Amino acid sequence: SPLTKRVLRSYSNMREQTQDLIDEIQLERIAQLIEDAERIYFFGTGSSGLVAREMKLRFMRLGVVCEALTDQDGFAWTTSIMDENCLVLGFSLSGSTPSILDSLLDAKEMGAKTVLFTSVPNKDSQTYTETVLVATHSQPSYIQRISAQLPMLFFIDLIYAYFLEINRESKEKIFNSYWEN
Amino acid sequence: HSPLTKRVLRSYSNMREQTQDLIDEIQLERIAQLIEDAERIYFFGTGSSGLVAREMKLRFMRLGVVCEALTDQDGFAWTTSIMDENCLVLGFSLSGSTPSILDSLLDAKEMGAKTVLFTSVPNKDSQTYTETVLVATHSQPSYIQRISAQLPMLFFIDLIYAYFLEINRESKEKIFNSYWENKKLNGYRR
Amino acid sequence: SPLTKRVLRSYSNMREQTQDLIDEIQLERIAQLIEDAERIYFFGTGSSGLVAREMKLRFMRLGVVCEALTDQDGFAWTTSIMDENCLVLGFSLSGSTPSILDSLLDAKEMGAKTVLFTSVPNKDSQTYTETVLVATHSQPSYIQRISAQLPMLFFIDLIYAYFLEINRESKEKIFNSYWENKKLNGY
Amino acid sequence: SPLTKRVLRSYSNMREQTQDLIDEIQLERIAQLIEDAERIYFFGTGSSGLVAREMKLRFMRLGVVCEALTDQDGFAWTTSIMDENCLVLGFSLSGSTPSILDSLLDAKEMGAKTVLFTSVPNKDSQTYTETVLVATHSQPSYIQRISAQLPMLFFIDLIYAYFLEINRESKEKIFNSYWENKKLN
Ligand SMILES: CC(=O)N[C@H]1[C@@H](O)[C@H](O)[C@@H](COP(=O)(O)O)O[C@@H]1O
Ligand SMILES: CC(=O)N[C@H]1[C@@H](O)[C@H](O)[C@@H](COP(=O)(O)O)O[C@@H]1O
Ligand SMILES: CC(=O)N[C@H]1[C@@H](O)[C@H](O)[C@@H](COP(=O)(O)O)O[C@@H]1O
Ligand SMILES: CC(=O)N[C@H]1[C@@H](O)[C@H](O)[C@@H](COP(=O)(O)O)O[C@@H]1O
Ligand code: NA
Ligand code: NA
Ligand code: NA
Ligand code: NA
Repeated sequence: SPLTKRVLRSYSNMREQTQDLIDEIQLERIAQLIEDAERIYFFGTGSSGLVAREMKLRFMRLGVVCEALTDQDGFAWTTSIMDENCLVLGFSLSGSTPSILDSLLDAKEMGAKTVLFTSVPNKDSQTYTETVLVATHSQPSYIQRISAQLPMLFFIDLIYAYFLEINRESKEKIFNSYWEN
Repeated sequence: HSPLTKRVLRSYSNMREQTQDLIDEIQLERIAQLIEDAERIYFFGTGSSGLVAREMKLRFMRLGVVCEALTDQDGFAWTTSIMDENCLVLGFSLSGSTPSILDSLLDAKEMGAKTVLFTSVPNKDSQTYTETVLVATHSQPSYIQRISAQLPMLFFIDLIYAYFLEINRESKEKIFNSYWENKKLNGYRR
Repeated sequence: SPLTKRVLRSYSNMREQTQDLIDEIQLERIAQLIEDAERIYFFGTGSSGLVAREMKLRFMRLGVVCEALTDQDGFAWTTSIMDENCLVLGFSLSGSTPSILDSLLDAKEMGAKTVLFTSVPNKDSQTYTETVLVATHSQPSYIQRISAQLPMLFFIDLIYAYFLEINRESKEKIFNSYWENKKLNGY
Repeated sequence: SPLTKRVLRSYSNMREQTQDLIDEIQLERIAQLIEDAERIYFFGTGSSGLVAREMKLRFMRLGVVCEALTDQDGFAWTTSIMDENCLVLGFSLSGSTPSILDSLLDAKEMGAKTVLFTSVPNKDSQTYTETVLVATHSQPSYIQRISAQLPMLFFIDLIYAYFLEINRESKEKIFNSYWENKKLN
């Protein structure tokens, strides 16, 4: 079908793009930032808010003390209780959502480490501990683009893989207590 | 390149190939007319399947659809009690075994609503439902190494949405674009 | 203990003030607006978002087709699909949260009816369909106030009672269906 | 107007009952338990989940590290990461909602301290660190009852006030940081 083709092309295109963006040493660094962090936070709005919730679900099941926030007040009250043992991962596909960029800046002022995920090379000039570049959507118009989560989910999974192999014995045992009840 | 990076990327590409196989262009085209047809659309799911339900709500409301996503059983119960034949429920259960979802689809049918189930496991119990959409399985046998549980569903969501937007498009594109109108006080501008 | 007495005094004072604020005719009108509307929206942020969510829960069980939204994008996308048959209830205790005031102005431009709940009167609110005055708190310092939901819960409960007596038999049946032996998800 | 009086009587009745049920020493203890805890969890379903969400909002702004959980999957994954530095507050007005009773039991097994809030006493809550009795409602028919949050909000506000006075200076600094010139109010 012609519409079926557009969707599957958008999928393989961002697949094809994601291949070229992957910085494996950056991803293993982030996995280590998570392991070393005491408290970990995921910020995003809209569909990037859904990505942040997905991450909370998966890493909490490997034993991570974390929390997903998806609005401005939640960002403000949460950054006000961060310190140097915290890590914040911010998700913003455009790179331009002010609540996310401002909340990463607030977290940095409190000494937290910061990671921004975005499809737009940052203009902030290496302001955050890390900036993970994700695929851009192929479709030019917002209305026909595929799930905004997808560029982010790729890197979700990649970091998940690297993180699972740090201290896995302790993490597989936490994962499996769910089925064992 | 890395082995871990290697395992993740073939998980993605295998479900791209297995998805490619499972599509039924005409079933998804049908499911698209049911959303237009319904007056009230509900999306039900738990865990990661709830996140899929939340995303459908976000995308279809922006095309003008009256809809709501629910993600625990009490919301299923109270919501099904106000359904009628002009209601459509989409239920998401990758395992196909989550009782809260199967039971609330049975509940929705009782009220006369049309019903669609999304699952990686086929069955004959789902014959009760108006449609059953078959989605890709993951490939990692280890549940803990599987890639994100949303993905088999996001494919078919993207497919149905692609179809849905071409039904009565002018007015759906109007509603979508209003978020960027300069008059919209809570809009993107701000 | 004086702490204990201070908290309890806050609850008593709120209840006294609420009685002094009630306009029963207005509350009856608002009950009627809910019943007449085809779709009802509850808008709030922070503690006022929780108020909105509870109202959605209780009125859904009486058959109302309704939704609670608690952020700016939810407000914008929802107002863009409103019409003459919709009703928006906005909760802002301070009466000044811009997203809420703006969301009701956007709703009004789509033809929808609008109700603002606030503890701070204003002549700017003159533009909405109804303005419901709720109680202020009685602790001068914000950090010692009791829950910010409470002024609103009083009036939600008043509206609920008036509403339940409008075509009650049909609403009590929907509410009772949750306990029906046929109801699978139900307890 | 008989309606208006009924709703107001329900509020007054609950205030009067709440005062009779308060155990001031227990509340100070729970306030001290929250401070002493490293991580605090609030569990509730339905209206009791909104109560838990508001507790999270208010105690976080005083510097508490906490999270609210309002469904069964969330409870299990959270208990599987608890330990002795943890406190969980469980809200069940009926006292009989199984996901709440069970998961609090899981949490004690993990080493966590436990607090059930309920309006129905029971001897099989004697396994928890604390049981806070809250007020029942005063309407016979469930459909005519006031917000189900209210019995819990009374006691949450009591605990809040006790807690605010432990190390108040540092808590007021965190609370006020929301109004400092830093980004995102
Ligand atoms: C272009 C557009 O529609 N944006 C809306 C959402 O689709 C998006 O998910 C969210 C976060 O956007 P991000 O921060 O760029 O991810 O912002 C807006 O809600
Ligand atoms: C299936 C599983 O192992 N773990 C959780 C999620 O990953 C899952 O998405 C959801 C079940 O919903 P399902 O998709 O119908 O299975 O909740 C499960 O507890
Ligand atoms: C002063 C302050 O700290 N306000 C916060 C919340 O306590 C409040 O619930 C919300 C709603 O404000 P409202 O619109 O006046 O109800 O705004 C902020 O999130
Ligand atoms: C009797 C009834 O309708 N119960 C429903 C809710 O109103 C209640 O808020 C929740 C928690 O029950 P609780 O655990 O006793 O607080 O359970 C059910 O959703
Ligand atoms: Na695309
Ligand atoms: Na896979
Ligand atoms: Na007060
Ligand atoms: Na009552």
